[PDB]
Amino acid sequence: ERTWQDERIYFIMVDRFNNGNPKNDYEVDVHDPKAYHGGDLQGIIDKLDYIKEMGFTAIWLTPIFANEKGGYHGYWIEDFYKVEEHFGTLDDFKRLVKEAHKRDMKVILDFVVNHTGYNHPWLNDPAKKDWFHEKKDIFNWANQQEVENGWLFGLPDLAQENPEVKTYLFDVAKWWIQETDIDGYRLDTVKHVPKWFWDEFAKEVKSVKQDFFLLGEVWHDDPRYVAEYGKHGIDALIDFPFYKEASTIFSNVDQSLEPLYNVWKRNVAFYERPYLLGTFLDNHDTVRFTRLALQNRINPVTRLKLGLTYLFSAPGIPIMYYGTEIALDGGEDPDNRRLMNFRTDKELIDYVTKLGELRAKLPSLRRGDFELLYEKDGMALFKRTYEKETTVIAINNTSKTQKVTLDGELEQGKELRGLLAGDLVRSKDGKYDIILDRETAEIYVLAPKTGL
Ligand SMILES: [Ca+2]
Ligand SMILES: [Ca+2]
Ligand SMILES: [Ca+2]
Ligand SMILES: [Ca+2]
Repeated sequence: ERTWQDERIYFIMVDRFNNGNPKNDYEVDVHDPKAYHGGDLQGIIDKLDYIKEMGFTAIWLTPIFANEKGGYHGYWIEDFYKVEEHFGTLDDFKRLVKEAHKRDMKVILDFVVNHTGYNHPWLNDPAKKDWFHEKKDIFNWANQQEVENGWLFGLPDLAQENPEVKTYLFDVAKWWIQETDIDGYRLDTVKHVPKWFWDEFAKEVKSVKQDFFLLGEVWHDDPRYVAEYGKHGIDALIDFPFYKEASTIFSNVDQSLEPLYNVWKRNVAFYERPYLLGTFLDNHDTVRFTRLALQNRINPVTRLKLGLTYLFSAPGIPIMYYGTEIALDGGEDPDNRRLMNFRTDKELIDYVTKLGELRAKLPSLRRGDFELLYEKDGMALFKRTYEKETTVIAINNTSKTQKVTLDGELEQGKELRGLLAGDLVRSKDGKYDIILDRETAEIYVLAPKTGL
């Protein structure tokens, strides 16, 4: 039976994904990178089969709550109880969950507790002036109390210390769960809100749906700092240490994959739940991974194949940003948030589809241990075992044909059947001679010998 370790997440910025209703396009302007561009909830419903067909088992939507002007991303909330008018109606959103659930797919909403939009009405309500912390910037980022109390980017910082604010937040969190049947929240700006609040928050949402899933965003590349949050009722965290390594390493050839395995060992070290760490190559707050490839003047398609191979075969919960499967280019926000294009070449859509199939099929990729057998200068071999399954992930991130002989690391007299590109490596005298041509990848299941 299904666990969050088994999940593959397709991540969507609602506005930037699929304009499925042309009639809710209010002052949409696709030529202003800070306006609404037209994507909506109808948009997403129409693309459920496309998403599911790729092997994705869950969708994370950027926030859907009514936002003030310029809130095309959803993070400057104006009304916690209202669906953003450009996206749809509440009904449209209930139908979306229904449509995902029909497809066996889970729905995660982005959910914000830290702050309101800049022009939220409460800012004017005299009864609510103690709803907000004193307006101050964050200066010492090493002062965690300052980080929790400051107004990030000048965003009205909610005061969770006030029981009225806390209650309001729990009541909205519980409400969307009881009203729409979502499966989880991706928690924005986790690090700007105090830990004691997450414990209570955690208690409050799971009191309403027992398996309610929480994926927290703690923006930091120190797993020691990120891992603490996991101790406060948050089931999974976004793995920025993974991202920082994966992004850099897979965007150019002849770079060692070894740092990624140390991110693993450190995840085992520091987190209670090392498999429930959301892994990615990019997201809506980062430069597009394709732009890192373009910067290094190297073909982004071949970069993406290697990266996504590792993403889909390593521990954690893969989170592919909409667009990755078309080599969508994009610099810094907002330029990383381009309209999805559905009429491009399908090479990476089919490659991703194979990957998600293999991660579905091969419970060693969702649940197995994770061993580094070999790493030189980008040529890497990993091994993963689960019950009677043993899998071997080979990624040649080097500019040369590589041959690596395994000799005791696998049980002798079998063969490795390459399930990603059709390779075959037969034990010959205990040894497996793994040969990969430059910048290719393979995923092998270890299996009984065959022949003519
Ligand atoms: Ca629309
Ligand atoms: Ca609005
Ligand atoms: Ca705060
Ligand atoms: Ca080495």
